[PDB]
Amino acid sequence: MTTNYIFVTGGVVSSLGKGIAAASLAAILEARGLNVTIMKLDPYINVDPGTMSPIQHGEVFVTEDGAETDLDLGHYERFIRTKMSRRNNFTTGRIYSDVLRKERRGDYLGATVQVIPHITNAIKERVLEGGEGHDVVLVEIGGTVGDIESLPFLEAIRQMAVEIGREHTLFMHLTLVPYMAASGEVKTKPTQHSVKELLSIGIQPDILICRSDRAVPANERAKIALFCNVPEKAVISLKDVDSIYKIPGLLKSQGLDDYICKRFSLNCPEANLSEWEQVIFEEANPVSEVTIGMVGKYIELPDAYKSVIEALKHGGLKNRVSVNIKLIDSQDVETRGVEILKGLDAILVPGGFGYRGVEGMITTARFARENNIPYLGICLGMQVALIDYARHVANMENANSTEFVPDCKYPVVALITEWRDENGNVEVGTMRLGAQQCQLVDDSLVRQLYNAPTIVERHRHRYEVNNMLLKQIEDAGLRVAGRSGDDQLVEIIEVPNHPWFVACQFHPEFTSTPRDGHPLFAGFVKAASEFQKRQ
Amino acid sequence: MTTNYIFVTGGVVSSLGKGIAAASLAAILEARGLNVTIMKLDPYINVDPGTMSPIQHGEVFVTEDGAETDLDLGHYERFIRTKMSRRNNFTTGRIYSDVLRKERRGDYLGATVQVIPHITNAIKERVLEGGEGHDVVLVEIGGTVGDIESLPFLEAIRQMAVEIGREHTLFMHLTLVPYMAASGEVKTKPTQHSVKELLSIGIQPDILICRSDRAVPANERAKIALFCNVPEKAVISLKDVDSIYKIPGLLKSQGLDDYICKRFSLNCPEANLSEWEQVIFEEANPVSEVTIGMVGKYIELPDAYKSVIEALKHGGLKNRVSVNIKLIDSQDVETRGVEILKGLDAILVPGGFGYRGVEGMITTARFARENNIPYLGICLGMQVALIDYARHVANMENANSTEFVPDCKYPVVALITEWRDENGNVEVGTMRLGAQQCQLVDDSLVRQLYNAPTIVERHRHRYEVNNMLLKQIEDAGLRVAGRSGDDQLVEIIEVPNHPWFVACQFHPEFTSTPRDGHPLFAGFVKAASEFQKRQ
Amino acid sequence: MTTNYIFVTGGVVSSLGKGIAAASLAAILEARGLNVTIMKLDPYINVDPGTMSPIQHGEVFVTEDGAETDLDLGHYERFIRTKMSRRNNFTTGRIYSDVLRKERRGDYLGATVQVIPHITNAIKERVLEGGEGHDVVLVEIGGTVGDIESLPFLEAIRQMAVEIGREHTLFMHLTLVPYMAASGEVKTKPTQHSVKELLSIGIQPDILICRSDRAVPANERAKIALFCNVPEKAVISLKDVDSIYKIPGLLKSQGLDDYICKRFSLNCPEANLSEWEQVIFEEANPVSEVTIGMVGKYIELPDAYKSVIEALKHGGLKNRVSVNIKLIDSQDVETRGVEILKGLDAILVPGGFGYRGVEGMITTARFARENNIPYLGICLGMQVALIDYARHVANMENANSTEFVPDCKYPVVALITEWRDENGNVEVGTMRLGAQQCQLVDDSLVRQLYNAPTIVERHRHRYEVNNMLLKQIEDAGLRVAGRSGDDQLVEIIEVPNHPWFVACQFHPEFTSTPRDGHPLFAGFVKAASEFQKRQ
Ligand SMILES: Nc1ccn([C@@H]2O[C@H](COP(=O)(O)OP(=O)(O)OP(=O)(O)O)[C@@H](O)C2(F)F)c(=O)n1
Ligand SMILES: Nc1ccn([C@@H]2O[C@H](COP(=O)(O)OP(=O)(O)OP(=O)(O)O)[C@@H](O)C2(F)F)c(=O)n1
Ligand SMILES: Nc1ccn([C@@H]2O[C@H](COP(=O)(O)OP(=O)(O)OP(=O)(O)O)[C@@H](O)C2(F)F)c(=O)n1
Ligand SMILES: Nc1ncnc2c1ncn2[C@@H]1O[C@H](COP(=O)(O)OP(=O)(O)O)[C@@H](O)[C@H]1O
Ligand SMILES: Nc1ncnc2c1ncn2[C@@H]1O[C@H](COP(=O)(O)OP(=O)(O)O)[C@@H](O)[C@H]1O
Ligand SMILES: Nc1ncnc2c1ncn2[C@@H]1O[C@H](COP(=O)(O)OP(=O)(O)O)[C@@H](O)[C@H]1O
Ligand code: NA
Ligand code: NA
Ligand code: NA
Repeated sequence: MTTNYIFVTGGVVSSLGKGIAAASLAAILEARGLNVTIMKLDPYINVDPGTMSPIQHGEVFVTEDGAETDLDLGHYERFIRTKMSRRNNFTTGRIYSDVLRKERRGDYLGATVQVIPHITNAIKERVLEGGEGHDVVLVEIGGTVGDIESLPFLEAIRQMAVEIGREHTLFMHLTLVPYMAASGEVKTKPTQHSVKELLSIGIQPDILICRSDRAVPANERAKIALFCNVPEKAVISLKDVDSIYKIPGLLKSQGLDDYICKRFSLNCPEANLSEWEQVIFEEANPVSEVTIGMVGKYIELPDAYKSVIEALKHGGLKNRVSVNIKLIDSQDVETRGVEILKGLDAILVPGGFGYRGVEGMITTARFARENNIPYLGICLGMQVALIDYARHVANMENANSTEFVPDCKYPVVALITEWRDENGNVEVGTMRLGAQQCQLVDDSLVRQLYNAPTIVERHRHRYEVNNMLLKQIEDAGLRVAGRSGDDQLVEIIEVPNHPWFVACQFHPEFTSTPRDGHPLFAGFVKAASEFQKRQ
Repeated sequence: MTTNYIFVTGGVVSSLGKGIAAASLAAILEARGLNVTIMKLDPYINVDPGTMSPIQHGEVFVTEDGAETDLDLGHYERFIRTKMSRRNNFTTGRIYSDVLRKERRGDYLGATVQVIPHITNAIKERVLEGGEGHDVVLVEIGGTVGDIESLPFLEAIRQMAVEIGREHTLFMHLTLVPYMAASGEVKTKPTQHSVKELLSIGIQPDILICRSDRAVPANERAKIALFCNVPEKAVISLKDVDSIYKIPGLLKSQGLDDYICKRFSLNCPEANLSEWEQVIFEEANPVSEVTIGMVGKYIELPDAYKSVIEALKHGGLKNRVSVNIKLIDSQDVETRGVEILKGLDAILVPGGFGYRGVEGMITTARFARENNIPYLGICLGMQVALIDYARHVANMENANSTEFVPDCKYPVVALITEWRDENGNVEVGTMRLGAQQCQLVDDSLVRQLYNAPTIVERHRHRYEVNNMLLKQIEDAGLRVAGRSGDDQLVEIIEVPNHPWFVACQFHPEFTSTPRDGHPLFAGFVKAASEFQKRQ
Repeated sequence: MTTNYIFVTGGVVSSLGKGIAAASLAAILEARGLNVTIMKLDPYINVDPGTMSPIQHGEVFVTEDGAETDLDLGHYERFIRTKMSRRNNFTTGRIYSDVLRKERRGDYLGATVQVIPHITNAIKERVLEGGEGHDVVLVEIGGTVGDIESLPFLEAIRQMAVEIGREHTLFMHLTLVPYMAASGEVKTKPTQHSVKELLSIGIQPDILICRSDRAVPANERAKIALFCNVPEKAVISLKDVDSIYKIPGLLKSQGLDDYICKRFSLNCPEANLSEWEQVIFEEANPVSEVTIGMVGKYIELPDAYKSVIEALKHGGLKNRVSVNIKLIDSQDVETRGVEILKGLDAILVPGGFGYRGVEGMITTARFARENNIPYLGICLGMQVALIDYARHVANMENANSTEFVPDCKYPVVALITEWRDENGNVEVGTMRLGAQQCQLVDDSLVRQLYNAPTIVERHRHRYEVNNMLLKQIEDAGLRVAGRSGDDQLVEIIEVPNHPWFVACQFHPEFTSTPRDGHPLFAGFVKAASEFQKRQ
């Protein structure tokens, strides 16, 4: 058949939850047996978010192919089984970089290179590249209709709709319908004005998704329909929900997938949302409760840890354990000591870069190891666990990473090219990104949990365990639970004189889903439940 | 010398409280000794609110000169001591009516009559007529910037700004800065887009008033300033408040009146808000509480009783009593009996037209008279009090108004022209609107409260007390407390053998203010608390 | 003093003559003794027009510093004596290239890189770099207000106006006021709508320049003023003129420079336009007439030869000779023979790249040399003259450039790195751009005309005269009139058995002005006049 496109735009404000709405609609369509994908067009000038700081736009998501992407691709993978790659996310920066490359080396044959057709052509080419082969492609346009930054994306998708044909293309626009407490009604005026803004760029929306802190009533939806040239049945209410896993059900109950399947002439069975109903059921029927402390340096922006927070909740689902996630600043552990780590059933130290707040994480790893509090360390969380054990068990005073203290005597963490021992003796793309096969060691906690000899997890780090100093830490009782590659790089460590102490170099949070959970997070939350019971 | 204008527009949504914001700014400027006025330009086609239904439109406000005006002119008179007239409110309807009549007459000398200049000229003439002679004129533009209905007003004030000069004109634009729960941010984007919309009409705002459920922080105000060509100190936060009487102080604390006085080269002393400080104090520090039942036929829209609800609150301020106003549908009294009138410390029956729910009100007046529950009847509320006393004390079976039962035996309430006795015997402009001098009766409860032989109150009514049946009601012990005119029309009735029972034909709520209160409402709330003690 | 900025935008259509209007205003201000510069912001993605084809956007202008720029910088240098450089022209491509470079190497320190502030900051930095030091800086914004491509430039200059202050910044907007033949009036509606478009982006224009095929009358200018918030005196008529040299006078006669000097508080004497009055006088008072054939490959777009065409007219001014420039396709000379070169008083072969139409130019050079028709060859025009003489006089059959026939026996024109002789023997940044000192040979025609031993002219070429084959062409009677550099590269050749035959490698048209003329073009047109008289 001919691939169909749903272009998803946002009006009035950002932070509408456009990724989650697009992902939720994708989940309904996939549950009708359709081959569906999603792609994110970001109006940022960054060629990719690989440079970007976690405390700016949130977590840097990593795909299998090692692309550094917007955290929305995390939402996409948690809602649909279509695996994301580089071609599901691109920026204005990427588009201009490509056109500039082609221009400087004569591809345009002396032409004036213009926003139209050259920038718009490059956008359309990347949409087609990511989309063609699928039944339905959701194309999420970042930025707000009415702003400068999204205009080339909007002009590009306007052209695509005409070329491909309106039998194969739909415009789905999200707006804010805010509640005015003073008047006790939700307001359609921003929707009315946002639709006129979208039309002024050349796009008639086919479907309006109305974000509000409550259902948009029939009268307000009829008024939006009346002023926006949209059928009343294509005006959809997407209220604030306590669980994003409910959104597929809410959209399906308003016939959104039926409307799309009719417009695209797709003859497919009714969506079976049993898998989402199950996740909701699990969430609403916990048997016990745990408090897990996430001790990191980016807690001021929780979205810095989006996938980790979701992974912990998924750990809860599989154990019927309600997880109270307590975000704790590692700098507060440096200031106020281990007093603030009290009342925790488990401690997670997530990924990060830079020395700021790391000594707090090392102190935190110490506290969890000594007091037998279940511990999961991710990337930096593994480094601080290795440093902790190197210093306080293997008696390597001031043991550190070359990232933090370049000239330290015991660089137990360092770049492969920097590897040295305590006497400064040496051996005879440092950045690891995306899916890597990891060999699990027999009689390791993780080799049981994963229940396989080999696993595939995703990396985003350059600072490795120093193999030259590892043997001394192994003598002192630290277990290597996982390795990878020719250089036998350390992937997982365990402290076996402890009910549950695991730390990995990879980001297991990136392969966790609400439906399939994750062996490591399920095990971590189980251990948290067991600890809570023993108190 | 030269009259200054502040044009006040609204963006994003209506229900911003633009009239209250304008009235609040006018209160600060009046408190600096300036001669200030406010006018409301309504984009509705109704020539005036005279026809409009309370349930749909809200209360019809009446000025001294007997103009039927927008509810907002009530806010104006409650915030400043400048008296409103016909000149302070006009509609699109009034403007097109003016121009159509000039055209049909032949004033335009066979010219093509156009939105510009003819409609815009008619708007500017009415603004100048209302404004000139004042130091500062606040011109509130109804409707939302971006809608069709306000465009002629916006083009008119754009022209006025250029003609009069920008040394004497400012544009003050209200927007919504909504809060997004999921991001914990207030959003400037709607303000950004609304200012571009206002610019697209030809108006650069000078001052932005940011309505939000919370204070708009410095970063958000700075961002608005950056995108809107507005100095940061001219971006004002007008958060949701528990009392509108706080708004003058909140605007003063942000230097709004200083900015305006500087722009207009007005050298005047600092605003003395001591009277508003007293009002805010009184409201926050009630010594006792009362429940007053307002029994009417429009309670489905409380704004139908805007000035009555405010007058009750002001009654509370003067006696240091918190007033819990219970809105009771008079038809529920017809249906479920007088049981729904229990737990009331006082009963108010306000104005209204048409028979629907009136029998419930008559029964309510009976219940209040027989159980010694304090009673204030306003217009219809007086009619039902006379009808009650006529029926159940003066033994006039089925005594009614000709408005409701035209051919009733005892029309104790009827038009002056319709006046007849029980046998059908007669004596050998009916609508009363605006200020009327009323003579009070010596030793009456109202002669006391008002402390004058003559008072001025405002009428909006047609149906009078039938003087041919009055003497019979007087014999049964009803006291006439006030009269007016050559026709000796009954203005106020009292029931002696009652702690507090007053009913008046005029609307005393239209002369009540938070600062000076109202003798009648002060008396009524005083009686309500005295009753509440005796229980 | 503080540098003042005039931001010059275009509305309704492109091809308004915005460069010439900005240049003409600059000429008035310079004639008031002000230090004035102009810069062009082009919304094209090309990093520069160095790649761009002549038959797309017109001639590639070259500044002294060797920057390849928009032809508008040619207008700037012909109207003001402030010499242009790289910093007087930049593109969107250049801006994005710079921001992308900075981003990929961590200058933004993990920030999200955005159109605002990062793209707008980069634009503002380049405006300040090109402007600061001058009294008045004219900033010409390419593209049309209302289009996507100019929005970042427009947002950038909006920010600059607020930051620098409106005491130092003016917005000057050009619009089309088209004539409707059917109704016999010029139309202000496009101006009205274009101004609202500009305002919707956040810019209130201060000055409106109305382009029309006739003066915009007082009534139409008053109507524009009324609807656009612009004083009537700041609405300027810029009609179509027969000579662009008249434009400074037309703008001065409407008080435009007075208005600018008042807004910027610049106390300077009345503009003395004597130099422009002289150019106009010369143009209007020729003594004789000549027809000069320009034989090239880009004649379908005359703007491909903008500076050459102006240089020929300037040649006319200095001789009081009216020059009829006949554009002749060199491919028509290949097809139809030298029949179409009849009735020419002189022949100019301008610059170009690619073999298409070159054999026609060689044939043309032959015709001019043999029939004693005055000849000027520029760059390619010199190559074809050398080829002509090499082939038909020095008996080097099929003598050619390596650009056209790489493997030819006699590459008399070739890259320095390709230099070889007829037997394939060799010697024991190829691109030359911008100002180069050239040594003129004693007893050469050019050493007289330039009347100096050394001259500075501007290059844009890589294909040089082959020194290894030159001596043989010199033996055959060709004179080398000019050389440059260590490699003694041939800059000028002459055929001395001819009244006037000169060809240069440089682009003398780039240093020609209407006021100062050019020694070489003056001499060329003189020779054309002398030839015309001899017939
Ligand atoms: N394009 C338009 C649309 C409407 N209106 C005018 O808009 C007016 C109503 O204004 P409101 O009550 O603020 O708007 P609402 O649409 O009900 O939106 P909300 O859901 O935010 O309350 C009518 O007089 C009108 F006349 F209908 C207008 O003038 N031009
Ligand atoms: N005219 C404009 C203005 C801004 N932006 C772009 O707007 C983007 C930021 O979008 P956000 O975070 O949703 O907007 P905010 O302005 O912070 O407003 P809020 O207070 O509602 O959050 C930048 O990349 C940009 F580039 F700055 C734009 O493209 N065109
Ligand atoms: N913003 C505006 C401006 C004007 N008009 C209306 O525009 C109408 C006149 O239309 P025309 O004759 O085509 O316009 P012109 O301005 O004279 O421009 P041109 O110079 O191109 O002829 C009036 O009825 C109006 F009413 F004045 C309008 O409705 N809204
Ligand atoms: N239905 C919903 N109810 C509550 N929060 C939601 C909902 N959908 C999304 N969110 C949250 O809203 C926030 C904003 O989402 P984001 O992806 O930044 O929006 P946008 O794509 O429009 O910029 C996120 O924290 C997201 O989890
Ligand atoms: N600052 C404020 N805080 C709380 N409520 C407010 C505030 N300002 C106004 N209100 C309330 O909000 C409503 C304003 O609606 P309205 O005056 O009709 O809107 P507009 O002035 O935009 O036409 C009223 O119910 C008023 O009491
Ligand atoms: N006053 C004028 N009269 C006639 N032609 C003019 C005038 N001003 C400019 N032109 C011509 O108009 C054409 C368009 O100029 P151009 O620089 O392309 O405009 P823009 O900068 O708006 O794109 C050029 O050929 C230019 O020489
Ligand atoms: Na409404
Ligand atoms: Na923002
Ligand atoms: Na007209």
